Amino acid sequence: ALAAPPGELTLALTPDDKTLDPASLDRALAILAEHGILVLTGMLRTRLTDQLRTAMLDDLPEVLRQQDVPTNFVPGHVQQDPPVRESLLFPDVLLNPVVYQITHAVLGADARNAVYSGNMNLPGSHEQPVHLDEPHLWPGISHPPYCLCVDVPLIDFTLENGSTEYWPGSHVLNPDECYDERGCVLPAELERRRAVAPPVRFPIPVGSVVIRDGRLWHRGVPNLSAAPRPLLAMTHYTEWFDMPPIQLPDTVKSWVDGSDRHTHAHFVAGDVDHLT
Ligand SMILES: O=C(O)CCC(=O)C(=O)O
Ligand code: NI
Repeated sequence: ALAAPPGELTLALTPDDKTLDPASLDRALAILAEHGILVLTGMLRTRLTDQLRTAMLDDLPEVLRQQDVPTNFVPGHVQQDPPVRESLLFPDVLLNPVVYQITHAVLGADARNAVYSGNMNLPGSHEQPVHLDEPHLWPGISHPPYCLCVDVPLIDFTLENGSTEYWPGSHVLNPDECYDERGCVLPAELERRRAVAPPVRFPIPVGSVVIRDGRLWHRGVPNLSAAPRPLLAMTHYTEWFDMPPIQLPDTVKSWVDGSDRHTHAHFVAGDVDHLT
């Protein structure tokens, strides 16, 4: 069992950091290319993560009383969008300068955030199948990344409370017939890969940001704690990948639209209802 994020996957920052120096950026990109997952510690202030955590835990009962509770593959892995109220939309979360420095370098200047969602891992949750969140664009072809998932733990993630299992280096694998229509990896392909490069699982302190290739094999695992484990999820895509826009209140248009940190957004005159 690991006690901390492995050194080879990790870059240590403070929330004051606005940009990586050239050497740090080179290393961030080398890690994303080789391993397909990068852990940035010390990115977000406690004041932001506290507010987002409280809001998602406060919203969980409304999510659980819906007619169809939207669940990811297996019981206890709940899809939950964080609020898009103006008071809970933070530039350092939506438009993080370090995150976009990395995504611009990997995916290009016109890369755009097209997801503002989240994952509530409930006490007694089941084991998700190993999957990729975004597919390879053609079967049996090696191609560069077109998307980067940006994961924001809203509490300390532990081995106990369902820190995500990640398969380092799996993002470049695209063998024939190995992914089903749900993006699940065939068990035979998992066992082949496990012999060459086994999965890792590690604690991630709140205030960290995980950047990973959208094609990285991973799985939610059981939350064996007494408390729901909230994750806030964003995904940066090349400009040419079709995605529906994020609905945002036109009250944040002033700072979201016209940034060189692009968001695929539709600005709405009223309130936006994130749960329905
Ligand atoms: O919340 C997690 O740790 C994993 C969830 C997941 O990977 C998914 O639902 O696609
Ligand atoms: Ni997933």
